[PDB]
Amino acid sequence: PVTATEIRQYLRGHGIPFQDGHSCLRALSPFSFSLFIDKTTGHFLCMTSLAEGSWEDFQASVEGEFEDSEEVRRIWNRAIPLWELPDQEEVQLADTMFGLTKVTDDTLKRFSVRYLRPARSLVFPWFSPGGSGLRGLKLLEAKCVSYEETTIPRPSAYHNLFGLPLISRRDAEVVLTSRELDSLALNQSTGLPTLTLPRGTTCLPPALLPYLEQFRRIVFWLGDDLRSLEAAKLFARKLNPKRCFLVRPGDQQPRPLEALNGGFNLSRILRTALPAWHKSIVSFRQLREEVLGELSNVEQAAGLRWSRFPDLNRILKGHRKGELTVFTGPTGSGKTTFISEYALDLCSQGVNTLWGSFEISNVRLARVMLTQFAEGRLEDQLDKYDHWADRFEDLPLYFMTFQSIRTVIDTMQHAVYVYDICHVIIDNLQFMMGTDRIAAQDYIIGVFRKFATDNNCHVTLVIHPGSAKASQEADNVLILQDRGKRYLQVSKNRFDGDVGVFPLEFNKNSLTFSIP
Amino acid sequence: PVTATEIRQYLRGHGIPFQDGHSCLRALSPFSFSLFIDKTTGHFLCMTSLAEGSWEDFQASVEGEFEDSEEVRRIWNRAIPLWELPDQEEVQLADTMFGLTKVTDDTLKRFSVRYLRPARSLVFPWFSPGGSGLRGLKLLEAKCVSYEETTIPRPSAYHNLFGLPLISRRDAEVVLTSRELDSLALNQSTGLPTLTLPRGTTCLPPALLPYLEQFRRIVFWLGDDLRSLEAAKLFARKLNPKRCFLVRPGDQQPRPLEALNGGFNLSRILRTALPAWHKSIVSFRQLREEVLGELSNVEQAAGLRWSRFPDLNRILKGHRKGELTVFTGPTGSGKTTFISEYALDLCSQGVNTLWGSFEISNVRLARVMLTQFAEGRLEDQLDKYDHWADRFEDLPLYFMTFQSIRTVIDTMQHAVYVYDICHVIIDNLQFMMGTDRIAAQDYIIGVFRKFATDNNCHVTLVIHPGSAKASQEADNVLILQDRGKRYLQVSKNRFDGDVGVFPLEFNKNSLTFSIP
Repeated sequence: PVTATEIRQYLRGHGIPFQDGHSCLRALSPFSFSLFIDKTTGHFLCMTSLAEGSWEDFQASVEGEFEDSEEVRRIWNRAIPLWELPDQEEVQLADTMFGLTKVTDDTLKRFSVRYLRPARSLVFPWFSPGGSGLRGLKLLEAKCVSYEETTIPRPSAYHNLFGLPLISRRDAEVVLTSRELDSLALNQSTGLPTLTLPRGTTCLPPALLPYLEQFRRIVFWLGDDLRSLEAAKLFARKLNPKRCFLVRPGDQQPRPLEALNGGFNLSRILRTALPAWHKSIVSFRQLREEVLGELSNVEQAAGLRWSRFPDLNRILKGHRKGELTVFTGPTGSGKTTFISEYALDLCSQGVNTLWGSFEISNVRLARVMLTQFAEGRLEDQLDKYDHWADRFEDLPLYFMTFQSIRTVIDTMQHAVYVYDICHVIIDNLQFMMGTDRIAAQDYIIGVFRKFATDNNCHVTLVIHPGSAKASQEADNVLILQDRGKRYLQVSKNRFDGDVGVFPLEFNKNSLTFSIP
Repeated sequence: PVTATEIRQYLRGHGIPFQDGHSCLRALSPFSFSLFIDKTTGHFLCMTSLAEGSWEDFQASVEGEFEDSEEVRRIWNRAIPLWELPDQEEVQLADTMFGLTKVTDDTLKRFSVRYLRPARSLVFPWFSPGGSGLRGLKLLEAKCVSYEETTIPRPSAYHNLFGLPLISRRDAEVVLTSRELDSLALNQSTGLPTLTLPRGTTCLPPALLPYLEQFRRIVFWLGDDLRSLEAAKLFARKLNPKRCFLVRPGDQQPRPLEALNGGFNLSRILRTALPAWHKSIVSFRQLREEVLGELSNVEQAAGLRWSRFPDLNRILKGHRKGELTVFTGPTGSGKTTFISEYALDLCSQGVNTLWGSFEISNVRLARVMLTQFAEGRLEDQLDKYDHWADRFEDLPLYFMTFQSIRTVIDTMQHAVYVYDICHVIIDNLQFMMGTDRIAAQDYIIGVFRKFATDNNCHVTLVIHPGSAKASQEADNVLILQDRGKRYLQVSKNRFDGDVGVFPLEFNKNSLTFSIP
């Protein structure tokens, strides 16, 4: 546990003079206040000494690491800056596909944007916080108009704030962008400092929080969809939303790259940044864009559309945030395998899913889930296995290793802060227990409902034999009955009130449910 | 009890200045810190004084031993070092059968590997920690390609770390090997310090723990099977797994001896060592090898295959770790004698089995168990009895001498730490007791499940008259009904969900079950 205050008294234990900042406490570094301790999980980091570790490592640090060296410099040396290209056709072909028609070479020099010839892709260098050599490179390739994201090293390690060296200490405002190209246009005209999230609207690691501590006003601008706005609110929760602002999506509110290209004034958009924090009573002025967006994006009013369950899509109609669903059925039908396909399909579309399987030996679950990704049988394709490992090790996915209700819950709340968890999957609810059975089951399901709404994290529990008391607390139910042909029946839809049932044909060859 | 802290206050009682190491506490020797006290059971040992004993012996030591001399120097004087052999055909024959084709004479001198002519076997000398004369010799013989392990003295006394004098005090990295030959090749190329376990992946006694205290990074490499990796995790539990690493088995990750012979780069394998310690939430990067290994070793996904129960093999499919099974049946059928055959067969394949037979006069159990090992009637073969005594005194096996639930459990937990117990057999559960009977039975069975999962030690209880509450907590059940012809029925398989029943034809002559 951390409990915030216990950090302060431990600092008072050493008498370290500390100041309570927005999120991370600031104090003089014992190894101008360069020592930063996070309010939660206490991952320390010094602006000068550059030492990082856990809170227990910090505890041992007062008593008495990494290099990240890869052949990235070779790729950088084989790429040419865009503003230093004497060619005419090559640059014109580049700006058309990358949407750089209105981009001037002055901003290219400022952000050190480079271009590589072998793959015709952009280069967005990552610099060390201390101003040392390159830490990594992010490459974007356009194919047909679609942008493909691939960076070195793996996406799970990319922790770059594009423009971190550029921003000075005398800057009080910063606007965050989901991409890198839109950041260039925004700084081109407004002139205000700009930064980019590492993997867009996917996750903002706590390690990056100390760098944004100095800024006083933060204006989120993370896309042109209701999904982006919801992600912005979740990201705002980490840094005391009283000091942040939002830019709602809309028809007249495009992305900064599209806003400058389209000719729409962008300083006007930066002026209407409504606060993300409000009292317990609000008026219509802070909801005009949301109702306007909902009335023009009726499809976006629900969650993501599954790419593998057309029949389940027409009944549940989406996968929203904060709603809790309980799934149960007769044993022996692979109910654990079914939820694996459900979460994996959503995970590939940009949802950070946390897996809390119990009594299933999660190392065995990964084999089932990885076979689903290959959409076939991986036993015969053992030769082309390392390829799928790279594809599997880029989706946002985390497992849980092991039993009290409090123990799992604090880790789940810790998981949301540390990895931006937006989905929690738990297989065996009985294993968590460790009229008493009915009373115990009623308590835990109620606890999960408290966690689902408070943290806005979707939870899809699986019940091993259903409970009458669970129906009132839960928002959605899914029942997978048997009659390898099965069918799933839904009898509770909080968002839409629509029920139904469709057959499912399960094939053991590919470990993927299907329906003719 | 020890309770770790009570050791410190006892040292504080004597005012001994001590420092908390990884496992064994270090302090100045009262009889540069040479006094080593284990965190559990406090078996003391001094790097200079060389005095050992129990914690109570240490307690009496502040108030106010062994020689191990055998005719072993004769065997050493009758063996010739391999690097000092002028013969041509003899050495070529040796390296072919022992797989020393790529072994150079330089490493032979460094490790002082000797060869004996009478049996054409290798010699791996054991040196005292104080640099004294030889302590023992380990001999390996190749017959057809198979390696036979036999050492002097008995296996229960062999506590040699091959290369312990070789490693210096200024070494922070060490890699452990399951064999002795593979360690030679690993030091040949990498040059990093290496050590070998006394009896392979079977057991690492706590007496050797003080010698490995100095090293800060330990990289386990104990074979090329899922069994080896599981044994590594159990071994790593003793030495604060935060300071250890693992090398998972795989097709491209062979043993160090085969890795150098096959031409595969071994420094690459040493670079990809993954930590054995991790937070409650882990990603797919620390599971890529395990799922790859499981997908290519489908037989290894289960436990060991019994060599005497083909019918039991097809239903239970293996003997995993951590899982708990309850066995019961009508009395008078020798159900106690049945579990003796079950445990003895697995023990012969390299499983450290602990026996907790209560109310059976364990001296009487040994006669039954020893007759099973001889596979016949020992009364007639009393002349050839001293032979089987030596063969019986090399399998990893320990009995329990006597009643509360806490008393037996602490000994069982102590047994795992002292002898690397991976299997516990208890005969009578009623004797451990010493609606009340139902409530008491539910408590003890639940207590064992806590020990079964936490320590990963397999437990197979025997019930003397079945209990509904046991079914939920237990993973497997075996019922031995009667109709000397019997049959065993299984109705719960946690790992596979497969049930069945097969007849058993028990013969009282050999005390071994059989089936035509």
